[PDB]
Amino acid sequence: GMDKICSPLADNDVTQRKTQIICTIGPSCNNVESLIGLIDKGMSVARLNFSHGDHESHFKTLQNIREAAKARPHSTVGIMLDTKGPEIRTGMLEGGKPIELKAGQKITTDYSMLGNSECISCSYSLLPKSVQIGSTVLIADGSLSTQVLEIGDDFIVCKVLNSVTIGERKNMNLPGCKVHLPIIGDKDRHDIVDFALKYNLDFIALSFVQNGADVQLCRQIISENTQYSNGIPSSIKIISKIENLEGVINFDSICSESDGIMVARGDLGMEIPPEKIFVAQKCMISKCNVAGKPVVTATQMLESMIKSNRPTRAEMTDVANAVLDGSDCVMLSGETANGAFPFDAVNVMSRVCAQAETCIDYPVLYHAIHSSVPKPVAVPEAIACSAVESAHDVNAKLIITITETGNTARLISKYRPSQTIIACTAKPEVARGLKIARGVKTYVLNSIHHSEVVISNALALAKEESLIESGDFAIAVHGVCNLMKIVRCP
Amino acid sequence: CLGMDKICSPLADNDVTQRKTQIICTIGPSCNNVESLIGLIDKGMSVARLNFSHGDHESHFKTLQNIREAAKARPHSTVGIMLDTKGPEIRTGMLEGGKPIELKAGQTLKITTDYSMLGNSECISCSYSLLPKSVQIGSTVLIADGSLSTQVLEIGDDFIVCKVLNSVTIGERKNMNLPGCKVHLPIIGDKDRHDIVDFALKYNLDFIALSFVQNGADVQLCRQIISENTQYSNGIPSSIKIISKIENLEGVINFDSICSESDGIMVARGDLGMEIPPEKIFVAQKCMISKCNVAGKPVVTATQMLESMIKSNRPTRAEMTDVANAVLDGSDCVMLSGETANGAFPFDAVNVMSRVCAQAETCIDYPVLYHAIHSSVPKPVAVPEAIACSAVESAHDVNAKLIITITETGNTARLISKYRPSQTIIACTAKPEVARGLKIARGVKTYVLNSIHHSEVVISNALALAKEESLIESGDFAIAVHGVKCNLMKIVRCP
Amino acid sequence: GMDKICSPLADNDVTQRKTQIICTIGPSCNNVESLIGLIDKGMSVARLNFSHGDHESHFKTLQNIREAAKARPHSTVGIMLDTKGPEIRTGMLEGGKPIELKAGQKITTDYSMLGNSECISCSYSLLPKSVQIGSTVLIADGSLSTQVLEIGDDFIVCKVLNSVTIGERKNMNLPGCKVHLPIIGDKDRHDIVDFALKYNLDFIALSFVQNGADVQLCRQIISENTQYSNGIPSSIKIISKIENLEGVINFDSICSESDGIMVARGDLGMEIPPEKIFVAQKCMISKCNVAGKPVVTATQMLESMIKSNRPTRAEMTDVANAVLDGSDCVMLSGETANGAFPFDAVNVMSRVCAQAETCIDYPVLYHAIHSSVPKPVAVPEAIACSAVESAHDVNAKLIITITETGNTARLISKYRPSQTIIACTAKPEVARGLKIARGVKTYVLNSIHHSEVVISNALALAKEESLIESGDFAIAVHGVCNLMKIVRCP
Amino acid sequence: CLGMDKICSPLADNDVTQRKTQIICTIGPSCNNVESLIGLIDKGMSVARLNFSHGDHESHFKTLQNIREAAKARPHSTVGIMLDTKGPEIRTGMLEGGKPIELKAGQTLKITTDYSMLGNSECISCSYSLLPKSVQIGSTVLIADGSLSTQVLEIGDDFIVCKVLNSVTIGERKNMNLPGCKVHLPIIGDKDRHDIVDFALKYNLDFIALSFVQNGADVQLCRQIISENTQYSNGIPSSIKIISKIENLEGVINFDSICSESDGIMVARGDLGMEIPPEKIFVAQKCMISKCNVAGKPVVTATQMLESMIKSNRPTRAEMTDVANAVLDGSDCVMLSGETANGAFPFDAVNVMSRVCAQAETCIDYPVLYHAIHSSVPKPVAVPEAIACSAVESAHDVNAKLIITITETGNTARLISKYRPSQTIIACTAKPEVARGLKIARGVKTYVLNSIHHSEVVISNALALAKEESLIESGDFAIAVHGVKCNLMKIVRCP
Repeated sequence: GMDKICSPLADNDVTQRKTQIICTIGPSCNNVESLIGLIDKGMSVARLNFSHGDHESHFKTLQNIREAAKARPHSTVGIMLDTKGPEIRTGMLEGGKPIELKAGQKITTDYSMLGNSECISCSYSLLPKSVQIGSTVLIADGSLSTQVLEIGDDFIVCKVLNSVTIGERKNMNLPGCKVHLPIIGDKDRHDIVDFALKYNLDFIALSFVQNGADVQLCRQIISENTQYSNGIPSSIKIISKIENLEGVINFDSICSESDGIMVARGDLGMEIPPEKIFVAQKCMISKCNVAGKPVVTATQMLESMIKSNRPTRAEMTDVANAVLDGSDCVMLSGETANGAFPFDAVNVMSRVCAQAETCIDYPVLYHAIHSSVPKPVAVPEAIACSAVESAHDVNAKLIITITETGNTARLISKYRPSQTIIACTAKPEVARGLKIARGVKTYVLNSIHHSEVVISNALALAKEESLIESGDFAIAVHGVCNLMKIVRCP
Repeated sequence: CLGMDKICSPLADNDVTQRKTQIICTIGPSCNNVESLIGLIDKGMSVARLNFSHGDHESHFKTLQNIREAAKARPHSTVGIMLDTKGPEIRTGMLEGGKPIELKAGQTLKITTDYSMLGNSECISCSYSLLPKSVQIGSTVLIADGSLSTQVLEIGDDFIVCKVLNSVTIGERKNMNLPGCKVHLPIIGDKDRHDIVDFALKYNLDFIALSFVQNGADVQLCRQIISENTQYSNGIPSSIKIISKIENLEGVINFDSICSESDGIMVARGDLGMEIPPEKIFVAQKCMISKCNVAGKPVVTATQMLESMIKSNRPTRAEMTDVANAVLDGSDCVMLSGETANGAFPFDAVNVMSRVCAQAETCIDYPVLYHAIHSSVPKPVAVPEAIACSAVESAHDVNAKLIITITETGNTARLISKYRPSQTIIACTAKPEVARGLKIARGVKTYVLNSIHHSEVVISNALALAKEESLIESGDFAIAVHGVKCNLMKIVRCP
Repeated sequence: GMDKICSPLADNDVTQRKTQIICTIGPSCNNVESLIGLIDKGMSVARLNFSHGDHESHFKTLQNIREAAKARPHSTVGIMLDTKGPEIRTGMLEGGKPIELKAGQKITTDYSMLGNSECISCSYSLLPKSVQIGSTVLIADGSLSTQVLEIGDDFIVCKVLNSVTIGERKNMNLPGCKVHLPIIGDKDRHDIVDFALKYNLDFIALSFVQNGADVQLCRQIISENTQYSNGIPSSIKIISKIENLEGVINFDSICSESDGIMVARGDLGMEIPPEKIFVAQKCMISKCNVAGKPVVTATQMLESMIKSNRPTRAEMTDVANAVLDGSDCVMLSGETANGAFPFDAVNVMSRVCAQAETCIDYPVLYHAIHSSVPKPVAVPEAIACSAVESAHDVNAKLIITITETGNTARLISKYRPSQTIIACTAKPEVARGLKIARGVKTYVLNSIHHSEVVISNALALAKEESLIESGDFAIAVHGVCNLMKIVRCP
Repeated sequence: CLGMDKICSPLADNDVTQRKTQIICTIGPSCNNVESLIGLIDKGMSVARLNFSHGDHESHFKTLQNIREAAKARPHSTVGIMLDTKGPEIRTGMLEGGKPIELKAGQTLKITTDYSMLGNSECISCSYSLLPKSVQIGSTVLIADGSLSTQVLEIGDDFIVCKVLNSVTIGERKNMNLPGCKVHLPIIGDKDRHDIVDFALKYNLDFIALSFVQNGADVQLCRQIISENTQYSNGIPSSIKIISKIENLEGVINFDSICSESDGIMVARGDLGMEIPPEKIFVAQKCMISKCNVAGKPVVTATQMLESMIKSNRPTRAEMTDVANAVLDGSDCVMLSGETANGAFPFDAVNVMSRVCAQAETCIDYPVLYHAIHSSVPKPVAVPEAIACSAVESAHDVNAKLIITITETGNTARLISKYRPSQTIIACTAKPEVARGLKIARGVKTYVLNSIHHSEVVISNALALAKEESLIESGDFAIAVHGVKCNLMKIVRCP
């Protein structure tokens, strides 16, 4: 549309934004007043990166978030645990002096040795088994590049292709290679059980998932560790991060096992070439739309806003295109955590997402998704469809769903309605869990047993929050989930 | 056409070699010498862009000699040359000592049109004397690349009073933007006329990137100058293409008029981003590109496409998707500015842009893209356009590898390009300046022959070259398009 | 489909036939045993043509039909009154001798005169006012053809274009001309009120409708004559017959006023040229599908079966194409009434209709109709849509609707579901009224107040009639009509 | 394209003159003389059909002379000539005295293969000696145009026992049908071979309607005869088209094989209606027509199309829709049998069929019909087919009035016809027999020239004639299709 450029974005659209915003917490927004600012700017989920920090540091941040939650009772804030995961780092050298590198020049599994310019160490014990002859290795996030020449029993020789400067204990990438480190170590075990399960968080961002069995392994740890919840298994969500090629190869199995997916473009950018990232992003998002599971696009989405009040023109389109691709969530990393403009970063991402949503042709998007699902479908999914179609046919303002699990709210979100999906539930854990579901606003109630009562309250609260007026239609969906009804707002 | 193999199976060299999206590179200190210009060609540069908002005719003339010397060292390449005008602009005045001033949020700042007065914290001057009549109450006025945001409180006779929104420190002679307002300054002043006539027309460049086009009348003014000045072309008017730069809302509002009048369009995202909210850029880009596709006019997406690569050998993830999406939006050309002109990694920037473009093209569903365009074009069409899109459908229906067009002007090649065939378009022409002109046309490669009078000889010569260049194999089909003595379409077999 | 030729038509499809069959009653099938045969062959509505016969003759036929109804309680038979309507006939001659005609040779409004070879009479008093100079006139159903030469005050001269033989008091047609006779005369007044309203029939086939005002005139007579129903206005259906060009010109207004439409091809064939009939048929049917009102295709649909056991190959396709065009009803005239093979005529029409219905692509047909309706729609029509879509998405066997008026049953029929539409109602007048609705089977019950009870009975009766098995899904629709539910068959 | 004006606004004479659907007329007593044959041409007859299930070579030769004499009296018309073979058939035997027999429902009737035995109520004879091995237990056996329905109880060695279903009276030598069964009789016997070689090939007819084709092998047998007999064509094999008649379920089952092998298809609805349930005819028609459209082979819809018009000057309403729907189904030709051969109103029958066909064509959405066919054809296609459908799309895109094809065989004209253009196809050829061959091709008109060597002369001559025939006006566009020396498509303007 042409007038969509000239006519400004209305306050109604930005307030009723559907794409969820995951803000990473850091020194720039660690206190309570800053987190309230992020909620006002439009935060959906708070992300805690356990790659750095300790339990005591993150626990104080957890208390700040929850204090910010009570200050804004009308909003709902999810809390995510992002694990460090498996990691590959180089060894020590002098250890003081950093070794100089040159083109045309080794690596050993013996981690306890003083590495020189001729030879270095590696923490990954199965380095030679993974890398074959010819395969490349990237020390210090792509600043140093080498190729595998020989494959020894306890070592692997390689020839450099650039004059690097660093370094001591820098990271490593094995592009196009399987990493046989355990998905969850003792550090991660301690993070998932004694923090995520202990303090009852909503999401686990599982780093470096390479297959379906890695998700099952995390799923097993949750069931086994029911000692912070009195034997009751947690409903915590498993968001698998696809950080390398192996995850991309086994994406279908990973997607089936996991609750959600994060397209971790940062590490993917180090593993696959830059030309492939947009393809990887669009394809994985599309499959998550078909599967009916929330997807997250993350990393370098507005990174220039770390140093400035306004983003670059490439970042402007990147957010918009992520939403147009069908991304349920968009994440900020250093923009919120380490940046000097966290409120602007969230503000700009909120407004661009909202604009992108007004440029979606929902009628066409519905049938694009509807045709992608094989028939016959289960009853709840048939009801979910009809709710979206009926909402359009009568021009309803809201789709109200009664749900104890939140699953019905996700089913309706799958078919991408233009209306806001109002989820009615009994426990706050489901409401926080639906902060990665696109276009869902949750009302927590004392009970959801009597339908007519719940529907009347939901409509009343929606009317107070200015999401519907008298006479307007609303699609109600609940059990006799096998029932759909069209109701008028009093 | 997006799937699993598109990620795991690496990008072929035949895909990057046969890239359709054209790459415009801004020339500057980082790539001003002959060695570098040859480097840019090998990495995929289609057009060299000379920015005349800086430098003088002497410095630019040396750069021109270097570009053309680089072209002689790569005779199998064709490089077009673009003149980018300075255009009209608004600057702040001078300051007491200067000696910058410190402004604060909530402050009431005055902006005077008296350009000779020494400015201070309370009051500064502006070079644009029609500032009060261009601005309304509540209008936003940006100063110094958006650093200082101010809002209009009262309008005077020769001054304006604004409310400073943010605390910043401004110096002397800093640029100014008026979001949502028309600027009443000549698009072509005396310096611009000198650059157009005594450089672009004189030394025979191929494109004029016309800055700050606000309406179709602006394009006609440039059109009038080209027709009135034939001093350097022995009487015959130049065929230089006019690429209009849409930089503000006025250009966006009058886009259809501008597009009709112009030979091409540049979505100048940089200045648009200052003149319009950041939420509107992606919309403004996608819409203007779509309209250009429907009009058959080449569009250029510009500015901050790989901005981080100015001081890094690897692009941002947002930049990695920005380039790809511009191609998928239907953009004919993509541009580099600081990345090539004054960055540390110009050859990487052109490489990354080239490989990302090529990968984006392999994800296009061409049959769907063809019918989308064909349906959007009003019927009935003229004869050449009907032949052009028949060449595209025929090419698909026989699985031809090349579409060959004999063309005196290049217009047929542009018509074929409009309907976005998967196969490479071979334009056969007699004039080198026509080949240079087609360097902003997506998916066109051009052979310059000594004559194009005999159709059979041109096609055989074209097929022989194309076969030698690995663009076709023996027994493959090619579509040939020309005139009886353009209205004819052949299907020919490669010998 | 190719195997659709080799594989025979199953008994399930013919039993669950959706297109309704209107049989005209006559000497060949006037008795009770014959009417039972017609019901067994698949009659939906019995048609009584009041162009001939008297009240005493038709009343005995009415008693025979209703006795045939009681003999087959599980089936439902509608009863239609087809009026004589306005008519144009020539005058007397000798009156004995019939006058010979020749090419190159008048007509007078003075009906009381002995017509010769030079001049004839006409019952239509406004003959000269209707026909202008040049317009053609057709005496004796197209056997004699003339053109209007002069237009006198009480007469109109015309020149013949064929050597005719007849005749005394033969019929007349004014192709492309408005006939200003009253839609309902004293004969028709007596038929509608003292037979249709008296004995409480289900349908009125209104002959020779030329505009919307003609239907209103009949609609006024029903409201005025409430003296055979104790002051309660009848719910009798008005089926307008488009028998000439004027009806075709004002079709939209006629269609809005009337309940249904009959494409009376017989008289249309005399008024418009043969090339136009298929266009007239397809266009009018299509508009009736969009309007959501039942349409009937009638006349010469299997006329060769009057003299033989099997039809001609042109008649074979005609029935099939009428169903594929979207006709709710198909009618037999002389095939049932005067033919020597009424049971075969009905049998062949039943099987061909059933085959045509199996060759319909319902998914595509739904969206063809769905897109034709403007949005936003009323709540009941939104529920009607979702019922049809949901039935397809879960592969339900039946669509059960609770309706007191029958209107909801017609709304679901509008969107052409592959499933049989089971209408649940309290009065038999609605069930008989739905015998012109495509694909509807009505269950009459004692009450329809408690939904759960009605749905259980409907499912139980459907299971007994072998229309659904245990575990199969069924779409239920009723009030809180604003509700849709998917239920399993016990 | 169906609406209000399509009913009220009458059928134009330009629509009936430029009718695309071809009309086949069976010749007989009602139209055997020269006067009548000229009448059929004026009313719209495209092909004259000679039915060789009756008459002898002498009587048919007189009819042929009359057809060709009628063609000389209408030189601006082109009339193709069709030979319809008798084919294999099954008859009952003789009866005691004969002296018909009276059969009753429930009776057990015996059918013997001993053809010399005198038949009675209990037992009759059959000319088809493989009757027992063709029929199975429960198979239906019809006798005397379906009058006697019987069902097989027991199968013997030289006999069959059937249960009579209905009470009827059968005479001597009445026809027999075996629904769902293959008949193992030669499709071409000695009489058929005599009619094909010593009449069809001898007197140079254009079409062989091959009766009772059950598989592709049957078509090849006829194909073998044409190649083996060149006595009357000086060594060169005849170009007579083979139109296979699908009359039973076996032909329906093996349709794809038959269609591939044949030059055209006739949906012989008459015998199909006896061999298959009446519910299946419309399906069998629509499906076979669709497959023929996709294959590019002309299909003919036949029998009882206007049956009532045998003894009436006006058709039935079912007949009025039957013709229209056959055209809308995509049928190239429609046929008349008794209506023309031995009816009272042959000239009315051809008139009504012509006007109804033309009206049906005006309701076709040609763009939709084009894309439906184009999508159903597997890609990649050969060069001539790609050019052909480019001619159709080009014609639409410039709003051309005619598509002109220079063709030595007529194959290009048939390829263009396949994609169903709204504009008339002008086939330009040197051989009158090619023009006659195209008389079963929908929407093709053909000019016979003395030479087609010079492309420019042929097109100019074509345009001049077409302009004179009111098929195009000055300045209108026409698509010209031919070969360089078929692979070329021109867009030309009418002078």
